[PDB]
Amino acid sequence: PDSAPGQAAVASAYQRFEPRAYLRNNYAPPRGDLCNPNGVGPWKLRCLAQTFATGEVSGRTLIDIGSGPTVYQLLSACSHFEDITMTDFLEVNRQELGRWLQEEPGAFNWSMYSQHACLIEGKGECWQDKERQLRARVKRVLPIDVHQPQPLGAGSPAPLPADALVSAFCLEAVSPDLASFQRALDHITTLLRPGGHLLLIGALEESWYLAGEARLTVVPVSEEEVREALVRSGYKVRDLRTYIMPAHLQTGVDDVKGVFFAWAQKVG
Amino acid sequence: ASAYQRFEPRAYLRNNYAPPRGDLCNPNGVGPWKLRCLAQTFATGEVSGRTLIDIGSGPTVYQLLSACSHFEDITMTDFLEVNRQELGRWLQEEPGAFNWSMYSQHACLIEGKGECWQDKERQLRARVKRVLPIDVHQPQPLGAGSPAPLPADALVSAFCLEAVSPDLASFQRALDHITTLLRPGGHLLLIGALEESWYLAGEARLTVVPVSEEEVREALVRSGYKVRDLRTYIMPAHLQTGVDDVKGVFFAWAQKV
Ligand SMILES: Nc1ncnc2c1ncn2[C@@H]1O[C@H](CSCC[C@H](N)C(=O)O)[C@@H](O)[C@H]1O
Ligand SMILES: Nc1ncnc2c1ncn2[C@@H]1O[C@H](CSCC[C@H](N)C(=O)O)[C@@H](O)[C@H]1O
Ligand SMILES: Nc1nc2ccc(Cl)cc2[nH]1
Ligand SMILES: Nc1nc2ccc(Cl)cc2[nH]1
Repeated sequence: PDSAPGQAAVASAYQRFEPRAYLRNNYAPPRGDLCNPNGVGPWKLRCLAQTFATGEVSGRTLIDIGSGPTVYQLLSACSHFEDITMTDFLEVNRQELGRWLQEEPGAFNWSMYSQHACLIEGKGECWQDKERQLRARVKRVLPIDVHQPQPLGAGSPAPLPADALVSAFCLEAVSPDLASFQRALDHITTLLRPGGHLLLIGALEESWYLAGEARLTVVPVSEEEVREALVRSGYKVRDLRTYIMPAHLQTGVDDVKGVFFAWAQKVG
Repeated sequence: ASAYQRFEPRAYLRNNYAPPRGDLCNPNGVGPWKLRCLAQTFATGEVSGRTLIDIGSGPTVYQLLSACSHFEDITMTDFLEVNRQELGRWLQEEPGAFNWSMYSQHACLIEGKGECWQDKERQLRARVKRVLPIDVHQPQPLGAGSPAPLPADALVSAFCLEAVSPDLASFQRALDHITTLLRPGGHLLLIGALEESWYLAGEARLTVVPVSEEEVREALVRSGYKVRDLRTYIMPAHLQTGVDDVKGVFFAWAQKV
């Protein structure tokens, strides 16, 4: 059928996306409490740490798809890639990342996340060093639209194809229905070299979340649907794990039932 | 001794626990070395019990970060009221407290139990039951009827004895005195400056007995300890800052026998 209408709806909804509210909702306590090892925060970081610790995900360039105003998803990644590209649809998010990159006081504080990352990586690294290296290795912050066949546009900056892709809470959050999800996945897959790796994190069975005034509509997806999409796009699924959201972390910022983590390798 | 009446806690913290000495990112610094010594010692599991006393805490708490998960009742002590107040400010999370969070973070890093630094500080604050005056020059350093559970299962002391003793003999006695607070078979973790003769604390200029590792070893033996461990950190040029003339730092793990 037609993809344009659904996309138009999504673009419109995101015009009201408030980064600060989003940050507060998902990365300040209770959800941003990294002290309880059973929490979603530590689980996400652990998934990323453990994956990179295999040494099997490495290369020169990495692209983060739909970064929004967050960097946690790159904390463990940055020691394995010399060149990192962050991306987002919204200017306001790219500016938010801009604040952090200039190490401004007005910037969101990720130090709890950096420290926890250092803690679990177990190399005795101090968090200031981890942050310094991430800031060094982020070579650009670019506009992206995953609904386009060329999500970064034509003749874009990013070194293509990338050795690896990271994406957290983007695809299912910007896709009206499963078919759109699949196409978005196909689009970003063109950015990844054959044999390259994708680390995908996302919400399970979620239909809405809040970003301030904006209450955005999300395609609820299951683990099996995520698996099948990955196979459909030419990936071998190396890892796919599920975190079930504890009642006490279900706070009304959304209706998320769980979180998935996928480590997939593009077939080459 | 009267020199200690001029001792400024803020200037002491600044001189010794703020950059460069207080930058914990470089693992070859004195800070990480000290924390590692304490962490490794407690990780053996051989230093345990219910009560522990920190001798001459001053306004610092780093020396207890790794200890606190092994002792449910902790007594901190200093000779100066201003230091006990400074401790109070951190223990009670009052305004103007010193920021020890980097040290807590690094202890969690080193201990490698995946513990968040806030839980660590929470536990330390919880287990420190009392902050008492003390004078290691007195045969009973805590006095007659102290609220501290005696005898303790374990002792910690860092940069106190050598810093309050005019000479080697005073050092030995101070050590004898504090040893009377320790239950036989108990443990002492002693940290100190090597070959230091002075250090500054704001307007205060303190005199230190310069001691060597062998002199430290011999004193412990004379006080009736079996030295389980004695290590030395040689002070790098870049940490020689004009606040003192320390040449190295020693760490001793001794068991009263
Ligand atoms: N068409 C599109 N293509 C790519 N990203 C889009 C998009 N439309 C919206 N987005 C971005 O989708 C993001 C989802 S929020 C996820 C933020 C972050 N990656 C996390 O891990 O918390 C928003 O930042 C939003 O700006
Ligand atoms: N007679 C005495 N008995 C016990 N402590 C004394 C003392 N005279 C001075 N002190 C204390 O000795 C401390 C030395 S500074 C050491 C502080 C801390 N333990 C550290 O690891 O940094 C000072 O706080 C000082 O008040
Ligand atoms: N959209 C979205 N971002 C999120 C970040 C964390 C969690 Cl638990 C759920 C989320 N859902
Ligand atoms: N009292 C005292 N604390 C110190 C911490 C570090 C060094 Cl190098 C010397 C010290 N001397």
